[PDB]
Amino acid sequence: NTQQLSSYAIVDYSSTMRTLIYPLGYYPLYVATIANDPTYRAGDCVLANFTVDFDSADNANASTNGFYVATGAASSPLAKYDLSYSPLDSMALDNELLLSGSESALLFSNNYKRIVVIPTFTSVLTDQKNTYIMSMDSNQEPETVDGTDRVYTLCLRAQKREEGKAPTISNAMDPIAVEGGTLYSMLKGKESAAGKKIVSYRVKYPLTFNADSTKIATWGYSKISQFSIEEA
Ligand SMILES: [Cl-]
Repeated sequence: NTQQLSSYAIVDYSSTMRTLIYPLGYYPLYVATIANDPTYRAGDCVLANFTVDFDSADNANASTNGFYVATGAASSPLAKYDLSYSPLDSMALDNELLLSGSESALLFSNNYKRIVVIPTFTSVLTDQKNTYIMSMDSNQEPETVDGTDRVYTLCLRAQKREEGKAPTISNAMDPIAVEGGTLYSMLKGKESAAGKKIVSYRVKYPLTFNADSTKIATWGYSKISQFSIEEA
């Protein structure tokens, strides 16, 4: 009868100050346990697991309420980063790490926008901690990528902050949240002026170093991610 989903989501207030979760690809949800949990605050991103009972008395007026009542739980909030408009060169950062993936999506809520990005690593140690820099060149002209026109490129780089310990974890993922509000406003302005209804972007990341690890030699790229810039 009921089916569980897991989706990244933003915690936020509705227009009447109810705490809801706004999952990527789903409707807004009221989860009473999350709304009363001091681990969270509006603007946080989480991985939520939830179930909606479409036949409940609480969901009889969901259309007028503007949310579904759901049960579930969520992860700890994702680490938060700014989106930097200071592009970097190929020189390696201190304690820089190579990545093996960086899929992402722009999430929307009532009051916030966040890019959720999932940097992946060939290997990490248990309890390793990283910090990140998401940057881009605001003067860049978008380009055609694999048949998609006007694709913008963001860059994700990582630095090791804590070494961690054995055992080694392969193909480790470290979901993070990046501020998306000013990126959205800027790309909406550029792409609406170009007569477009969407924005297309990808995330590049370091794939290999040069021989002495002083520079990035090659880069990897995420799949293209898109979001609408049409509003009500
Ligand atoms: Cl967690």
